[PDB]
Amino acid sequence: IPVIEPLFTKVTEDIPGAAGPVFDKNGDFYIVAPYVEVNGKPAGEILRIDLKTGKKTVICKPEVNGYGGIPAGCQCDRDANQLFVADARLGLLVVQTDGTFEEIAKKDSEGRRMQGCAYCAFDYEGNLWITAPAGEVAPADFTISLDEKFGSIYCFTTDGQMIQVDTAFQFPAGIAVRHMNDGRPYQLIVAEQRTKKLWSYDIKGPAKIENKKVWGHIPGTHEGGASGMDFDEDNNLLVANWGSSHIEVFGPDGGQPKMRIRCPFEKPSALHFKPQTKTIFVTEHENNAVWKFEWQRNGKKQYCET
Ligand SMILES: O=C1Nc2ccccc2[C@@]23OCC[C@@H]2C[C@@H]13
Repeated sequence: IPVIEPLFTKVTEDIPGAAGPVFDKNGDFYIVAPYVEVNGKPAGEILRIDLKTGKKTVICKPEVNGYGGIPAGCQCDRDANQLFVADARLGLLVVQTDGTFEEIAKKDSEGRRMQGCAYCAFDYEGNLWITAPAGEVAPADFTISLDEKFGSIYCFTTDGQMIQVDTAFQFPAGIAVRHMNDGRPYQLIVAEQRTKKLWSYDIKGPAKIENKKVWGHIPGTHEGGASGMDFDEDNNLLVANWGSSHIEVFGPDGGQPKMRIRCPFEKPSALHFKPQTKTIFVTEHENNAVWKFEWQRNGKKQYCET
């Protein structure tokens, strides 16, 4: 498998659990710090990053009824400049740039308590596909599906339904939507981190997925596996391989990586393209920092750019 070794440039540092890189509609850059603690308990943060200096501004320190959040992954909305944030303690948040936030759902459409969420991805129809590797949200005790298969997959639809669409995953992590060239949502890809598998489904409509199959396999002997992922404009899937020091590059049909991207750090946790550029911003847990590098082509347009 060919490997490339592009130059990485440091963006910012000192971010506990750095993850959830995202750009809003104005081009501002944000990340999450899931692992910040105060008085011995979770107190994670959502931060805006000055791209010139790497200066960090805390946007939001989400807490609900005295239970602090573990914000873990982000996407930007289209019709309003607001961030959808997957939170491993609080479920799904909508965070405004002014710092105000709302917990969007605490129960699914079957009436059961939400599971804590980690990554999410909008399709072009505005439905948000979400991985939930944690156990029940606060006030339940915090657990994650690293060793047991209780992680779940949700779709939060444009009608405001939070629908559990699959379950029994061993730490579901990155998630991405592949669209037809004409814009129709076609496939959902889900990383099952602790089985080294990427799963695909056919998207038949809002919260409707069928044809579940193993789509690709993640290399590596390390502890970990696929974390965050996103498509480039050719529908190659770039997949951070936590613990392997690489981002894997899959062609549209999956299988084994057709190329690897060597990183100067062990634990890439998430990645996100800067809009209308070939620049990928990468969070990582070796140094708890953010970097950028130049890919071969632009990213796939995100929902917020449509
Ligand atoms: O892929 C991963 N994504 C994220 C994202 C946010 C916070 C922590 C993590 C992880 O850190 C070790 C346990 C968990 C698996 C890694």
